[PDB]
Amino acid sequence: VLSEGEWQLVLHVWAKVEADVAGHGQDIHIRLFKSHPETLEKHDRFKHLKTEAEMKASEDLKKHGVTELTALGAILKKKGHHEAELKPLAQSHATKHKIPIKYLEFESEAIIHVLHSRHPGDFGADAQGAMNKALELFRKDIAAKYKELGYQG
Ligand code: HEM
Ligand SMILES: [Fe+2]
Repeated sequence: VLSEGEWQLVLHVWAKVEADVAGHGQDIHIRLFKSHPETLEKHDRFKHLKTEAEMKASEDLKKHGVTELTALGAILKKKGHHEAELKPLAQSHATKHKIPIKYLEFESEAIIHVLHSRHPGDFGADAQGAMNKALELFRKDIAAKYKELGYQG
């Protein structure tokens, strides 16, 4: 369980994300797609963007990142009481997009790296530790939802 203070650290750096959701989403995908090229294949519809500049210039990829980040933020704000919006997410990612939990750990690494690069003064050790906890709680719970629908994560 996260303590109240850890949820507050998570939501404090999240307010900084919400200052530029589109830019954060672009930077998280570029980082994810550079670190773990297998993960850009899964995003088959962006599979052909070759450079960071092309990635930034994609309004489609830009909107996609805002959609994912908006969904994650709504989850984080529930501070763990998030079953209701995990269910539709798990169903689409399990049965449609086919995303293993290790891809989710890859994306969490990219989130933590982008949040650190962009807001170090608002994202130090206690905060990164609280965000790692939040995202692993998200991974744990959705892994469970995966199983409930069949097919492992
Ligand atoms: C914080 C974790 C994530 C959240 C909250 C997020 C959420 C979303 C949402 C809300 C959508 C739009 C509706 C959908 O089709 O169900 C979406 C689509 C998608 N997501 Fe995720 N996602 C996450 C991580 C990932 C990861 C790790 C991958 C693959 C490495 C991924 C791949 C996809 C793909 C391929 C689609 C469809 C994109 C298309 O429309 O071109 N998702 N995701
Ligand atoms: Fe994505």
